Amino acid sequence: MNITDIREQFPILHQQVNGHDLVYLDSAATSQKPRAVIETLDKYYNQYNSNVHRGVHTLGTRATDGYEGAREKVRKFINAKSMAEIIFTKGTTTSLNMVALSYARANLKPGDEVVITYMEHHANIIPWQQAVKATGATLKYIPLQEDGTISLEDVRETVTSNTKIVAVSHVSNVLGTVNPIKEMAKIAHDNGAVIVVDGAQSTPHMKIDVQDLDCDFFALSSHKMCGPTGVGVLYGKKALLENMEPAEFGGEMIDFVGLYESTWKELPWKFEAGTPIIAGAIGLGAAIDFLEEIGLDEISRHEHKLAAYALERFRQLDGVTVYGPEERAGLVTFNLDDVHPHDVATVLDAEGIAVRAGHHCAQPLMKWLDVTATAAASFYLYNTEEEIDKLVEALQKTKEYFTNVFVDLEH
Amino acid sequence: MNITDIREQFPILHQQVNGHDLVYLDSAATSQKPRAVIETLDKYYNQYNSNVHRGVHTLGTRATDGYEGAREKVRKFINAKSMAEIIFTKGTTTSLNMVALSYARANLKPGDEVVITYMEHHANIIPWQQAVKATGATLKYIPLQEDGTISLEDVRETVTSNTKIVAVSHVSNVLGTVNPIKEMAKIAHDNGAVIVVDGAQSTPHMKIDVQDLDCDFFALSSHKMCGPTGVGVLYGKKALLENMEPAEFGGEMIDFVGLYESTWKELPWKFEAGTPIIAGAIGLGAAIDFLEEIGLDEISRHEHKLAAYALERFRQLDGVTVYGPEERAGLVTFNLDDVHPHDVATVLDAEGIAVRAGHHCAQPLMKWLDVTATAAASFYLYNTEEEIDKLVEALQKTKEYFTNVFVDLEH
Ligand SMILES: Cc1ncc(COP(=O)(O)O)c(CN)c1O
Ligand SMILES: Cc1ncc(COP(=O)(O)O)c(CN)c1O
Repeated sequence: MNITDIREQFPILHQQVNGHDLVYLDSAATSQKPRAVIETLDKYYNQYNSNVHRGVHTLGTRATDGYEGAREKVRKFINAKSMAEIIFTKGTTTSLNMVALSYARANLKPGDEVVITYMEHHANIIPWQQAVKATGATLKYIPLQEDGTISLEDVRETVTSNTKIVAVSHVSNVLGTVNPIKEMAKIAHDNGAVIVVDGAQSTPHMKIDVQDLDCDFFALSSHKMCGPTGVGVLYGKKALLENMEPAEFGGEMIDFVGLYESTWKELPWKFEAGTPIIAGAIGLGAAIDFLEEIGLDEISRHEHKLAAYALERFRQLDGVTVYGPEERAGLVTFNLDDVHPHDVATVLDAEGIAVRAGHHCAQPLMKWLDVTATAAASFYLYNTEEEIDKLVEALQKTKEYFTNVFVDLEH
Repeated sequence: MNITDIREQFPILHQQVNGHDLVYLDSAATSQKPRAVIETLDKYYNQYNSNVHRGVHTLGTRATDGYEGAREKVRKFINAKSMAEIIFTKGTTTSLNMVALSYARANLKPGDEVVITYMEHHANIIPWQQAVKATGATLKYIPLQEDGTISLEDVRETVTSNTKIVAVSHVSNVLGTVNPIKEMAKIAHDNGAVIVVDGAQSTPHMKIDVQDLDCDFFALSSHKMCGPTGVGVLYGKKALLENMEPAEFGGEMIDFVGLYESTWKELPWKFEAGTPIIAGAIGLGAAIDFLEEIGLDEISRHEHKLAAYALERFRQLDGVTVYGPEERAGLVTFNLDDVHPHDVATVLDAEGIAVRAGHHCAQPLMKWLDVTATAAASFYLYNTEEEIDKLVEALQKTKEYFTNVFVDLEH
């Protein structure tokens, strides 16, 4: 894995902001895209754009082959058994919402439990809150340990014979914890529940094998893994998707349409109303080819290196608190003691450094950590040790700068 | 309006298919895109891609300004009063579904009527069928005249004091009729109903002024008007959108999130769950700038010219039936007597000519016309009279070719 060679593939990194080299450490909000992806989109709009699934004219055929080819790339990428299990959506949020609407809201009665965890992104909270409100079921939260991980015992405790759904993140965007999805699936299934995995933060960073994880549903977002904006995937087990009603209706997903009643296509088209996201899906194909050429295990190893290096260098700074465990994905959430995270991020941007400050779409988790906001930095396959050095230096400098102003005003 | 200069802006047109110059007459399925659009997307991914709405770092700010700037371009383009009325979606289908879910399904009781027409695209049929099934309301269809237009008398007849929604297309993708939206809005409002306009086929082709039309909701698709794939808009009157619940839930659309309950953002963000379609929205901005530079009235005039020319030349061919009225948008649906439309389209493709054959996502309308399928050709700002000549010549040749084979087999 050569990082110089990889960085040469990302045009956006070769620029300055505020007079300094850009240092992009915001990949957990959105990743950057290599030439291969961008040029895939260009080629699509310049040469073979058309509507798909009609195949009566040449361009339409090319477009169709690109689009369904991309479906097959997604299938191999997460190791699903069939393309019928791979549905293209607007992104992880929409995917999770489809499950909550079409699965939860048709199969929850009073009595039923939906169990989430406290570390969940909002996409994996609000749909369930709304499903339980609409059906008079009840929502339960699996508690967290002191280091922000989840114990399987707490899981065994929370899920009972009344649990219909367990909804959890593979990887937390805030704590960087990697949840024990495979064991949690076995637990859920023992109690007769399905598991829905939010795989937004795992898919870009590590091999996903839905047959190994044994999850029922699994959601991911293109923009987090070098892909075009605007597109995501829902994987679901063919037997469950066969029994779910579509979330949206219109052309493309129907077979026969009468005045009053209509029948649906086979999977996957049953779940794709309207002209699909053609170019974004083909670009996502391109992103997958790119990551598979580097190797997901290689990417994973790289991320291990950067995260370990960052935890060490953060521990060398006084007055910084890091949240989450030792074993983690490639991100660090943190606060400078006595400086608000928004201020940290703005000062960091004056040095060319892009990080996130705020609630990270995890307000319940913010409350659990006992804070209003945090700062967060995330590494990806284009990041280096040098970049973490610049971050720690700028945090040192920020500490000095705020203290100096405080002391100055004190006199 | 110089057509040579405009065609120089569309790379995709400069190619051959099957040894012949491409002649793209399938814009009603999807339009092609000029350099300005494609280069907008390239610039986005090459220079300023980031997540939006955080504004703590430079790129994030640029991205935000691009995205919200695009919202303002949409607002000026359809003459809405406020950006709060402009919601970005996946496309027209999703837009119509949002209205059917969040408006219809919360405000229909038994007793209530939803009136559609027979000429509707499926996106504007199936959501309503499903809303009425879920709420025990009833669905009514406004009948068509002999030439496939709608009379205001039939409208006055169909809508009654029990009608809650009237759902209709501005322009039909099959008949090319332009419906009298403004008068139909007045009728609907007299009976205390809202009107939902499907503006997928009108928006690319003519000035839209939602204040003049006085519609309540209006839906359109980027890919039909030179824009990126994957993106659309829902316009709705601010007072109606203020009282609608969101269709999907997650990050970005919340204000405070508790364990059990959550509050929503202000419009428009209330209706945009998840990372939005950043690049596609900015590209759609670019498409709007492009069409406004040519002038929508100019585009409209061009389309009038091509459609009149096509109806004349079709009337010069024996054994072709054209459907729809004399006064029409820039498309012709047709059949060769005695040749199946799929065969017509495949033979046309061997000559480099792209047209559509099938049900056109309007099966009820196909039944009304008394046919299984039709062929359809659509003109746009890159099309010329020469292209219609090549189409009519190829249809003549196709007539001769099928007749010859018939006679040959007869001997
Ligand atoms: C862990 C996680 N889950 C879900 C989401 C929601 O993803 P999207 O905005 O692409 O729908 C995000 C967004 N970054 C995330 O990080
Ligand atoms: C008139 C009309 N209405 C609605 C739609 C549905 O649009 P989309 O596939 O972009 O959702 C189309 C698709 N071409 C259409 O032509």
